[PDB]
Amino acid sequence: SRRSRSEILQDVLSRCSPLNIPIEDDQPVKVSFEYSLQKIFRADVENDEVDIGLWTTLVWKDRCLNWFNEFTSFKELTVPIAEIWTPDIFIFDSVGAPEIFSDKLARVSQDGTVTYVPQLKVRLSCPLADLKLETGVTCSLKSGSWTHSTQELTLEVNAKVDLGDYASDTRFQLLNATQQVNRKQYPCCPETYEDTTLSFTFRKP
Amino acid sequence: SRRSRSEILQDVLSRCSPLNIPIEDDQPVKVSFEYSLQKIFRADVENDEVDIGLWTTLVWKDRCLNWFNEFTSFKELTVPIAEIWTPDIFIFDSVGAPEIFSDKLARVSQDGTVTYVPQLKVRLSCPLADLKLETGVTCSLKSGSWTHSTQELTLEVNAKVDLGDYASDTRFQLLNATQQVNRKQYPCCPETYEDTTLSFTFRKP
Amino acid sequence: SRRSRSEILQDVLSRCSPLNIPIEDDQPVKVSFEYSLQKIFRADVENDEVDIGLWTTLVWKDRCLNWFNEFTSFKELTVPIAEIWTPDIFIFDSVGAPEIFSDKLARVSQDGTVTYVPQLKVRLSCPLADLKLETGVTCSLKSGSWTHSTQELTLEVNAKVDLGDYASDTRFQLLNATQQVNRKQYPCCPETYEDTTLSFTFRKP
Amino acid sequence: SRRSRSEILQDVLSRCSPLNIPIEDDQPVKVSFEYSLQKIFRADVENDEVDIGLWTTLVWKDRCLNWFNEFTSFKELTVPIAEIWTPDIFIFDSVGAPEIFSDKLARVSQDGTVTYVPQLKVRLSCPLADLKLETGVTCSLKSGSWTHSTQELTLEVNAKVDLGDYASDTRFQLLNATQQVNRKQYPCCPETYEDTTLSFTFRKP
Amino acid sequence: SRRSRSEILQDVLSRCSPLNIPIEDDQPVKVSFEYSLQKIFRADVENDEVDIGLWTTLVWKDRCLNWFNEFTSFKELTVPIAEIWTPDIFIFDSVGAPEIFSDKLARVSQDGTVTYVPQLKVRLSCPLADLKLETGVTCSLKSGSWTHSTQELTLEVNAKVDLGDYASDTRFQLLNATQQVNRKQYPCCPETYEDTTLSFTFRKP
Amino acid sequence: SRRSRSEILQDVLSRCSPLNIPIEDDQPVKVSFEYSLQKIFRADVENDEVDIGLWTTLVWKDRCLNWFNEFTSFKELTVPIAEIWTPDIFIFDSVGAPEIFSDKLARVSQDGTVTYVPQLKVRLSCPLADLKLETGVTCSLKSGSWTHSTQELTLEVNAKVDLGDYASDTRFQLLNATQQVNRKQYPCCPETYEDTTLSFTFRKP
Amino acid sequence: SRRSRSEILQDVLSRCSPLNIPIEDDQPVKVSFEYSLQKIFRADVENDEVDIGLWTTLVWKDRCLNWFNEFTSFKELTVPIAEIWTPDIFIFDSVGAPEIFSDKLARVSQDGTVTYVPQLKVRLSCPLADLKLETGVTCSLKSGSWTHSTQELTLEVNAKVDLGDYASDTRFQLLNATQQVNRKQYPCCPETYEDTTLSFTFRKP
Amino acid sequence: SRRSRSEILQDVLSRCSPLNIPIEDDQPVKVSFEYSLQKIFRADVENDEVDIGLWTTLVWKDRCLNWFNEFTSFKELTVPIAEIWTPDIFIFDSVGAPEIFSDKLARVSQDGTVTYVPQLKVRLSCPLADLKLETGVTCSLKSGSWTHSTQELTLEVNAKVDLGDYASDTRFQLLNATQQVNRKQYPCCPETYEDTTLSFTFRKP
Amino acid sequence: SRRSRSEILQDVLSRCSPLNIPIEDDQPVKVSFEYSLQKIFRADVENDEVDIGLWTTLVWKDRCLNWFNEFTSFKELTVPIAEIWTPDIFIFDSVGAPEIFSDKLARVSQDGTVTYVPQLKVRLSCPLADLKLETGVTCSLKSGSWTHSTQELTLEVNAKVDLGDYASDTRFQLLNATQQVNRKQYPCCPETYEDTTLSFTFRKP
Repeated sequence: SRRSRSEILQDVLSRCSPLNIPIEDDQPVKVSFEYSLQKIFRADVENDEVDIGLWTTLVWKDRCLNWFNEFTSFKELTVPIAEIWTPDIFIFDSVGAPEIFSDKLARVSQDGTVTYVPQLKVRLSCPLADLKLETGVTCSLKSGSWTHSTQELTLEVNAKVDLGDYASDTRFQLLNATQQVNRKQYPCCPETYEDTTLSFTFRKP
Repeated sequence: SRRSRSEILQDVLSRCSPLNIPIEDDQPVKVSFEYSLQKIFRADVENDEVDIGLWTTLVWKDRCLNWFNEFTSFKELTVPIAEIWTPDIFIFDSVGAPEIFSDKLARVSQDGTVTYVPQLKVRLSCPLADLKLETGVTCSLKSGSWTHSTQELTLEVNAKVDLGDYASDTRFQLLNATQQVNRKQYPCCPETYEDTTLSFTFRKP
Repeated sequence: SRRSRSEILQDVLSRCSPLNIPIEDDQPVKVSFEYSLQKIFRADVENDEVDIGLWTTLVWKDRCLNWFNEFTSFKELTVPIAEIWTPDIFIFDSVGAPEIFSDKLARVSQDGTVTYVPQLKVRLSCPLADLKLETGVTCSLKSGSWTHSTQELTLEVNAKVDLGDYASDTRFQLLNATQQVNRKQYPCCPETYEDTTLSFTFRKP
Repeated sequence: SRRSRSEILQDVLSRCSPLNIPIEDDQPVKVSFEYSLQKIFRADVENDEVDIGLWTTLVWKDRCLNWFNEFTSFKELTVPIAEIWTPDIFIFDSVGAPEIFSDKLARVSQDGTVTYVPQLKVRLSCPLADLKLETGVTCSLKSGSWTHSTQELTLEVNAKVDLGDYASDTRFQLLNATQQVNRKQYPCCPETYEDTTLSFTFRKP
Repeated sequence: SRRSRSEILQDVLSRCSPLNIPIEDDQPVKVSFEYSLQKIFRADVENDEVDIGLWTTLVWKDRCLNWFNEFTSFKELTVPIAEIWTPDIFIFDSVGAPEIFSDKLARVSQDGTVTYVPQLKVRLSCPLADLKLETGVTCSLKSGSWTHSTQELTLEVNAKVDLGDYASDTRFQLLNATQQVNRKQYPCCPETYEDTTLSFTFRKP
Repeated sequence: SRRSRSEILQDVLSRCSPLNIPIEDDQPVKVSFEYSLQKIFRADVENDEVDIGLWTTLVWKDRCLNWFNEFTSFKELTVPIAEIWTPDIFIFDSVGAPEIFSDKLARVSQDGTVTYVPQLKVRLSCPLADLKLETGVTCSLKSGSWTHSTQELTLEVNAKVDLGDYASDTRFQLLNATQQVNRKQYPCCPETYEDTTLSFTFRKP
Repeated sequence: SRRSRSEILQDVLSRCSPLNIPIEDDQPVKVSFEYSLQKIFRADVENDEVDIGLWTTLVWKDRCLNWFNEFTSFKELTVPIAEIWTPDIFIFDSVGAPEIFSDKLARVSQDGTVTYVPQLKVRLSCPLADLKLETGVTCSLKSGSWTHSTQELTLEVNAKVDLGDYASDTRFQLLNATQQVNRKQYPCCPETYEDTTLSFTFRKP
Repeated sequence: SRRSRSEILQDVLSRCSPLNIPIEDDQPVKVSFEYSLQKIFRADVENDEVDIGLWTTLVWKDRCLNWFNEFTSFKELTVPIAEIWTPDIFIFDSVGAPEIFSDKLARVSQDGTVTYVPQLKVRLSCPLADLKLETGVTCSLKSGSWTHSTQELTLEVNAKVDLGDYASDTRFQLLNATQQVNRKQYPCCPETYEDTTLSFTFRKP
Repeated sequence: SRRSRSEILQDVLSRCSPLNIPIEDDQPVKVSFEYSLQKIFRADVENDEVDIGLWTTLVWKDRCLNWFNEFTSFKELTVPIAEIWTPDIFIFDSVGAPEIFSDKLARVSQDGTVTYVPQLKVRLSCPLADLKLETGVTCSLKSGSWTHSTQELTLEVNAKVDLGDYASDTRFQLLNATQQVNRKQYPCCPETYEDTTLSFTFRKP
């Protein structure tokens, strides 16, 4: 490949951090979260579980060190997700372990910015009843860091929900996809925790 | 979780749209709106404000792109509302900022259909006077996109109002709950704007 | 602090995941839920709202990667909830946004297990009437993932309700606290959704 | 949606300005201000605070650039207020932070003209005493840019006050609603500052 | 707007400083503080809290760089407070978070001088008892930088207290408003800290 | 300001740590905790909640790096709390989110020592009954890290409770204020957790 | 005046540049030029000189440094033209030194933008002959930097010529006022020089 | 002269300000403007220019510092205008540079008040036609700060126009002299600018 | 602008010479002189003065020092004439002070070469008589250094006179324009002085 690029990955991977938040100063890490709802694959009336094929856009900035002076070189490199720390974002009410559709690869930038987009199929609790009716049905699932409080991780969203990718001839039509950010509390801890509640309204076409 | 599901969310979220209406061709976005009136919590005679505990069923279709070929996989995924674009539906005469009862989660389907159902407590202007009388009292609140004209967003309703969920031993009995769709105009703009007027007639039991 | 511990947090936080369910294979995520009812602070007859001071025990397993070979080192670390994904569990009928009593901190374990316990005050709909009578009164609130169907998130409970912590001289005596798990359906979606219904029977002592 | 409309928003939002006044040449920005007094919700004798439910009509022209040649296309688009710069108009004597009734959406026009109308509940200082008397009571609140002097922002009004929307069975009858524009000075600065004083005379019906 | 003015804000905002005290040489920053007591809105006997509607005049000089040669141009510009560093002045004994009445706008001058005047409602501890008596009652609250010692921030006052703005028909008459500057010490630190003690003597008229 | 001081803050803030515990070697972080009970503002018999106005003295040592050789220069600087990591100390049984009376500023020292003192109003569960009696009433609240075990964070106290600052004419007289340190365990975790239990005995004077 | 504004001017004037182009990077300075033809005062047949009363709109951006953090403050300040660098724009064929009608004041903006508009009377060479005829007469004068080549200074125009201000009962009627931008060369130098040629066609009414 | 007076001028001139607006707090500077029309010297029919011999009364307050304790001493001193800052008031449509009839001396007072009255001959655009008719002719010229917006400088007038000084046997009789204050806007800037329009109606006697 | 260019001007202006002839060795300075006769504006029979609109091409080489090693950078910069020394060339028989039509800007080159071209209107003694006759009339004016002798300044000319620029419809036709160089002596000094005699033969067309 390119030798210049080669040095970059090795320096960051070999020299530049183990799993530890590199930021010493006054910063929580914000992670932008967006959902591209690909398809609502299936509904289970007996189980009251619904399946979503989604990919999640995750963006964050990590502190990286510039060592060897940056010359005009390879600006973004791609690396396996395993190589770097990723956020704990989880669906609060998944019925089953989510499965991963896509390769675990993340693009990293010199500024330290990282973009990771997994594709996933998730089963979440939701009653399908009245899917056939014109009114349709509503489901909600909340995503957010399991462990991190708002102080440690701040979640942000650019927009409501990305319908564009949605499969044209999906079994179910999308009434409205929303991603509203909310902060709430748990009995364990005094700290506020932030999650993104994805509320999807859909019916069978 | 399931890896297959995993790829779905990431692909839609990471790759498939930022806040932008993905539909280039001749389509306004229609959002179906339905109200499930849970309870009329309180009435304030001095203030002339009334409190409703409602959840709002919102359905819309977003355009999503199919990338990796859809195999039989997770059909619906759930995601936080923050992740995706949600409609601006607002109560025209809320006295106070509405508060959110439920997690902000929305189910998305492959066809692009999204179902989001928030639970909310809203304070709206309404005179309680003569609540005790047999005649009861009537209140109306209109919901509809603040910014969007009928051309951008079209609102639709399947039915009048969902009483079934209504709390059995609520302080106030429900004479009739109606959701009539109407379009009206404002001095700012020549365009028609559509709203759903929820007219609730109730009295104390 | 300890350097060994230091590397652990950074590696997991910096390198090891953004909000995305890390589990590709055949697993929904199960989240164990337990309630420790601390106190029934207040009852509002006009409003028909009741206040509970609770802490919620939430447990889940996330997939983490072992990188640097685990030596005998710091087994659990604590981190802000913001740092990691947390489940969307919400009270279905809260009158108001729940407030958080405790710091948002969660202990994480090497196996990937996470324990997060928020302390919360919640206002929920419930008629107080006949609190004084010997029979007392019953209230129920359901907690469960907003968005996630049973397929995505499975909820489990070890036991009925934890009375032990209950304040000795609380205004209201506890007849019986129960947490029964149930799955139900919604018109939005064909999938089953699981929630834990907390049914509390209490009267004034 | 419509692709033609799609390009418009993105071009203006993505390419066409960050928060900076785009007008280089000899122009202050004039903002027309009008008040539609919806209701006088409440009066507090002990506090001497009065509550108004109002919506504020705000109009201004921003300089936008035409890039891709304008064909007959979508003339106005709607967008969230967050997307574009809005004026600092504030009530000089609000007792509390004003709350927002409506969605923050603003219609923008090709000429650059923008119309934004928030709905608000505001608490302002005003003695309610003698509200019952025939004479009634008078209150005044001034709205105007906090920071901007007359040189930077010029405020204009079309008419006195919009009573038409006023709720028919409001607790308080409207004797007269006036919006007189005035310019005044502050000790901080030599520049004239312009505000619109809303003087409302009302009594209980 | 004016292009000349346009360049000014951008140069100062875009090029000329992030939050950092720009002064390298032998200068502490002095901030002049003055209080314009608008009204004593309310007194709470049970709580022993009193409410003041005040605006605070704050003046300071920041070091700015002249770049493009200053021609006769826009001398003061106005900008949101968020854009520039503001002092930490806080009320030592506020019962609650102070709320902001006015827009956060500050006028800046070429010499670097900045004038920021927030309007605020503050709740502070103070016993109301004997408000009715002729003697009246006295309350004191101290304002001053929380973190900054006298070495970092020096506080100055032009005069005692500004009564002129005081509302004519306020519930409470003003016996005397004083702002005396004082320096005192805390156990944490050897450094002197300076605060302005506002002592207000008032009674009901 | 002083250029010498200027370099100090920037070097520590810009270069010297993101949120990560800087101590690699064998050290837990000890945080000294002290309470200065300012006032017992209110008691609520129906709610069984009591309000305390307190400031909390928090001291800890962080590892900082000396870079540019320390000359006789500015020994302590003050900075906003947001800039640096602060401990998670929380009241275990707060009824509501605590509010912050004072500016969030912390003094830092060259040795790495930091002193942060927030002023707070807290509502905690406590029965007021028999406040009037000579015996008075007792309340206890425990403060301590939510997430951190004794291994991660060790809490220490210099003395029992600081009465000196206590308001002379407070509604309630202070029988005795105590801060006893204790370590206890939770079902979640095998580790000991340390908290400071503030036991306050007070009655109405 | 306002202290905040005060600091601004001093910082820019005292600290922020002497006559030197502050822009180090790849930018020529563009200066927008527009003419507002106020009046054609006189024509001299023997001399073949014509007098124009004009004001010239000049806009440019200078690089300014932000030092003291910009808070919401005075956005534009005005200053004498002498204080800052102004462009060398000159009329190529003036018969006499132009005289200045207005005060030399220029508004400057935070972005660095400056707007300077001098009012001037200029005598330029032009034959008046046939002013009485229906055809009228044409004159042209070119304005442009004397010294600066196109590389150093780029001149731009928004529109043709501003007639609106033109005096209603001027001795001479305006057939057409044009400002066409052109670049041309001189024998001294290989570089292109840009000028705005004002071509005015007028006749006696 | 008087030594006491001597110290005064030196202290103010040597110690007490360079060109900078000394007022930090909330004050624009107001400058009162009055015109004493001495004579209409000449009219030029071909040129359409008219000559006025006027003196302008200008009053403003500057902030001065009292240093050496003021004893009963010299209350006003006179000094050359060059010594102190003077306002930029200019005639908007002067044909030529105004010439100065009188010495540039201004009286200053201890309160900081300054009175400066220049005598001037000004040539302004105005058609003389029909001067002989009974109707006479009207001319208008506007005076006002060139650079300063209404926010920076506020202009005020005591009365319409001072005829008393008018030369008895002037070539032209004065029908009416008026000075109306007006504020207007320019395309450069959003801010309002204030000017005094002197409208003089005169005819030949 | 360009930083590279920026350094150039500052180095030459700030570091590289005050008014002093930089050339130590055996060189007089030669200045090339050329005339571009733009127009013969007017003739005055009574006065015997004639007006020429001319621009003068002046070229000279100054010794400049190269400091920072010249990289490929900005080759010529433009600067105000005031910044650098210019030759004393004067018209020997001007009736009045010449006026300057153009901006005083001069282009400088790295070799040290400078090109300055002023535009000027000059009144010189010359009898107009017989301008109407076919023979026409002749006038001569000599330009040359006032103080400098041939030893100090040597004047050179490339050609006779530049007619090309001459205005097409000038009042007077140009028979022949000549610039002959000559050296002559004065009684003051033994040294030869060199001047360029411009002999213009013109008649009315």
